[PDB]
Amino acid sequence: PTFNPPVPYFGRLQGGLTARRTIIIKGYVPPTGKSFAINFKVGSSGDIALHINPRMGNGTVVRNSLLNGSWGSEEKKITHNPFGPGQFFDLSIRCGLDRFKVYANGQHLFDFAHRLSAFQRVDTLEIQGDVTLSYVQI
Ligand SMILES: C[C@@H]1O[C@@H](O[C@H]2[C@H](O[C@H]3[C@H](O)[C@@H](O)[C@H](O)O[C@@H]3CO)O[C@H](CO)[C@H](O)[C@@H]2O)[C@@H](O)[C@H](O)[C@@H]1O
Repeated sequence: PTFNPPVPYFGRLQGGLTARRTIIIKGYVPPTGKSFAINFKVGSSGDIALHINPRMGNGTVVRNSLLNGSWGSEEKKITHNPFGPGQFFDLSIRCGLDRFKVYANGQHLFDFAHRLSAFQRVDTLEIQGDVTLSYVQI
């Protein structure tokens, strides 16, 4: 569903991830959550073009790709962490030609350069772990 979709969320991307296709994810970080993952995948149990993994313990926002069975180099730098315990957030993920552009609460969060060059093969949004979703638009 689009409203209050329960976790784990699996949503098919109609014609694959178009360049300029934006995904909106509104949710809530439970006060006793450890971590949640937003995964843009090549199907079920295939490559993850972008893995976004807020971790409540260290307050990190890890980005990586799982490609050909293996994790790449993590990217961690941010200017703000909107995923604090008990906080609501509004995410905007826009698939660019050369990078994802992610905003949280209207504010730039990070860019993630494409490691999977052919992003259009991304056909599955996956959201997992310790998160409550109010709204997901794909
Ligand atoms: C030990 C391992 O940790 C998790 O899995 C994820 C992985 O953890 C990294 C960790 O962030 C890093 O400090 C260390 O050097 O390597 C670990 C293994 O790759 O990070 C990726 C993204 O890079 C994903 O978040 C993985 O889920 C964890 O849940 C495993 O069960 C395991 O305990």
